[PDB]
Amino acid sequence: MDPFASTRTFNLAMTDIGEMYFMPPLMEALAQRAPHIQISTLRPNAGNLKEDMESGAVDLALGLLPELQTGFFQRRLFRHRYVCMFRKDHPSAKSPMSLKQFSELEHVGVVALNTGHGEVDGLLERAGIKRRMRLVVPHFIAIGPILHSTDLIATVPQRFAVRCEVPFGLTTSPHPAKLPDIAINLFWHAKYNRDPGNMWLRQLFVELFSEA
Amino acid sequence: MDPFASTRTFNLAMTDIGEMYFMPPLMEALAQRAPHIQISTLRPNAGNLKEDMESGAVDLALGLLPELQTGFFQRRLFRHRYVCMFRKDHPSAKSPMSLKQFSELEHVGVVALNTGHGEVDGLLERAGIKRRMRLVVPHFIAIGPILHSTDLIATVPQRFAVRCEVPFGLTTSPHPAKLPDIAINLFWHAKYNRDPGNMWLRQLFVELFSEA
Repeated sequence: MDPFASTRTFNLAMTDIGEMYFMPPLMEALAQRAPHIQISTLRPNAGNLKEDMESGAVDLALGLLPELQTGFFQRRLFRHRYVCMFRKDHPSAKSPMSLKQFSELEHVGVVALNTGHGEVDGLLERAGIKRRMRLVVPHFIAIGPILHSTDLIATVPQRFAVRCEVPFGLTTSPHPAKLPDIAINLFWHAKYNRDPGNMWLRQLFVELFSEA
Repeated sequence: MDPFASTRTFNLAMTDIGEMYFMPPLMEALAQRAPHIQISTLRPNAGNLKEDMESGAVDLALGLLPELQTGFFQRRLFRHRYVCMFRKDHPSAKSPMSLKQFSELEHVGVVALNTGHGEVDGLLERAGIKRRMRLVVPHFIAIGPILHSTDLIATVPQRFAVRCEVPFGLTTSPHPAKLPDIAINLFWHAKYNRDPGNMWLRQLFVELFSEA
């Protein structure tokens, strides 16, 4: 039972935000504790996630994922809030940003289609908040770069924000609208509940990322 | 149109790499030249781009895009060389990297399905090059943060690399294997060659982005 030995390949399912948050420190720990195992990832959208996890082709899934209900074990890692993001020298955006200012400024939206993060557009729209979306993008990769050279502002998850704040010189403010908490859970299928390798790996996840 | 007064939505097609490189400077320009139009973007490997572009649902596409052939126009904007990338304080990694060292080190791979960045997997593999892949990922979002935290190296488009260097503490090296250059093209359908709106934006792409 000494990890350094293993030469296994784990398949991990996560969103783009996930990958960017989870992966850098997972790779650190793997380098000193199990430097011979191989990780590959993939978007939950891409497949029958359910079917893939059942037939063992996907060892673990990170994220929000409501569909994963019966036959899946679940473990809570952290809750995070939607947060308002803009560059650090933004000439007008205040912290805490007010609900009025949040209407007047120009935004970049992220569609985040079929994720938890796509709830956002609709909840705002329904609170009566029409944002001037000068830019709409399908995913998050660009927000750092865009916000950095522009006066736009984005609605973003707090753990994404904290990744982007030093690299791109941005700041955060609590979100002036009422948005739900997004809860990042870890999922495995019942069959791999007592698989030594699986347990080990998820134990690692909970150690690095569990806020308890 | 009156670019300033215009109110039009442009639908644009690009890879996550494209978004990252094109979007910031583009927004910075629309701010001054056309502050009331809305850009929306999407990926090429979704919907039916050929049919959508012909339809009018998609106004322009950027990237390699071989399938777009008749009825579609193009214009080369630039060719980027692939390059080698790793964190500034890396122990082994040296610039210029030896082909031998490139194999001794561990990599993170981007699969990047149906982009010109898919040929890499095989190009290198068919050139008789073996590389130890500790991590494999569907796209680029996490590439910068991963290299920052670890000792992995990556095979990446030079332009991605310059956008990454300073935020994530990274340096590059001419790639020590024979890889080709990769052409990024501005595309559009024949129905919209003479469209005043489409023309104007295309011309703005040519202005901001063309190596010539």
